[PDB]
Amino acid sequence: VQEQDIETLHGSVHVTLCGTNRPVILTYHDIGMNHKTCYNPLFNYEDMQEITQHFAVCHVDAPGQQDGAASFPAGYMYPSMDQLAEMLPGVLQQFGLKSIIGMGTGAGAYILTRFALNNPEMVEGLVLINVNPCTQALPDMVVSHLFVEVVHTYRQHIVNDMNPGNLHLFINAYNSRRDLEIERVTLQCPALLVVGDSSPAVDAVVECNSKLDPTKTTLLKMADCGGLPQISQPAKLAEAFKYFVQGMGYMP
Amino acid sequence: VQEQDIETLHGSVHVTLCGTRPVILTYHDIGMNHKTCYNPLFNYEDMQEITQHFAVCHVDAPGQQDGAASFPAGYMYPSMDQLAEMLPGVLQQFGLKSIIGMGTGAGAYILTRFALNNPEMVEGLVLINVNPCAQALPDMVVSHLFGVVHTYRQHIVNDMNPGNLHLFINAYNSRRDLEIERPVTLQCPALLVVGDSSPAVDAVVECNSKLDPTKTTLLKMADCGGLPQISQPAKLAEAFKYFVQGMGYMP
Ligand SMILES: [Cl-]
Repeated sequence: VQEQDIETLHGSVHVTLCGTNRPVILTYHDIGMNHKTCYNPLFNYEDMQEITQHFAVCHVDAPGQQDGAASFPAGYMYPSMDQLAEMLPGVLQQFGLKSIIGMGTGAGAYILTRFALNNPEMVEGLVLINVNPCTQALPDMVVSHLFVEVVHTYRQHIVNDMNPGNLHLFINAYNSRRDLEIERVTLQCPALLVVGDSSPAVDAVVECNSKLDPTKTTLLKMADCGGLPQISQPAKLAEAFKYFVQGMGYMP
Repeated sequence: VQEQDIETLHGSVHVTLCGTRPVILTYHDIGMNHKTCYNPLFNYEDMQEITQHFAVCHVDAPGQQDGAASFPAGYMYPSMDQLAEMLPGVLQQFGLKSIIGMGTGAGAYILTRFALNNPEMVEGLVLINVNPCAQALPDMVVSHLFGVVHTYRQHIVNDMNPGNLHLFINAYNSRRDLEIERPVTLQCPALLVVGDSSPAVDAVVECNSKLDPTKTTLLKMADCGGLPQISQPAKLAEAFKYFVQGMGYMP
């Protein structure tokens, strides 16, 4: 495994390359998490080792969200959702990549989608989780946005290992985002839309599917999830990823 | 004057820093470069005062600068959107914070897309013959901005690369609609300039209908049938004077 900081258009982004003619899997997490909180559980599951063995994986920590990140200056003009997507091309450029298979959650899904829409030749397909195309302690907000031994473990990592000021900026940015202007101008690659039943973001994920092409977009509403697919049922999701990548011309 | 190549997100862009608080960033139209498109304005006499007080940065789109090597065959030329993602890197190279943009046809579209993505880096935009929607080389160019000219026709042939120009033009025509509606719209003052009896009067007005009028002003030049900077640069040099004043700078 190797980690690095990539100087991009709008500051640095921490990345974690970890894996083996095949696109690279680029992940972008949600607000309130980093790549360890959001994907390390998923990508260490057994039904994913095969992907990990056949594919290269690149985990992107949004600006200031990596473990033990220094606070940005006061008044920092934090990159908007659009500005966060313009940073992705530089990632590929740093490793001589040509295309990636993106996987995003909450804010990551929005960013990756905006990045596919700007540079569609660099994206083979997107896995979008809980995407939304539109006086509380921070650990309370985070838990209340995406929702047990899990809840406390996430509140516990948010506090000790992450920076409160940086997280505020990132969250304040995602909420001032604009609508993806998409019409069934739309995605030019296959999409995998994943949400759980009785989950906070079902209507939002369904609204995004209504504006996408059904020929190459598939919806998957897991029954016993109601929150984050990689938390509730990562196993069922690890196979969902298998079937999506296969259809494009790649081997799990 | 000093010129440089700026390595950006999507390859290099040639720039020409030349001047002396915001910086004036210029972007040309299809069929031109900064010499064909802005040198008339910025060497005009009624503009010297601006030239004296401001720093100017002229951007030549990839492959449009004088004597540019041909891109490889099959080159995926940056789209209009990808051409806007390149501008932040320009400011980043010279420690800039905001600029006053001036664009023409394709330049106006690019800068507008750049202001919409990074509105804190633009104090105001001068958009000329902007369109927010979608044969020998010199003839193609002339029919886009007119409906003596020979000075432009000869420069297309002798001084610039024909293949690069094709790619640039092929991109401008595959552009999409700007996500703008008068109340998601521009968050800075805009100066929309088009001539009377000009190919892009209806299009330039369509852009103003989607902009905020409190800070947007439209300008229909009376006897301008092509490029405002060619026909009546004086009328435009005074329009530019007043635009910068209203923002808090003393041209
Ligand atoms: Cl007006």
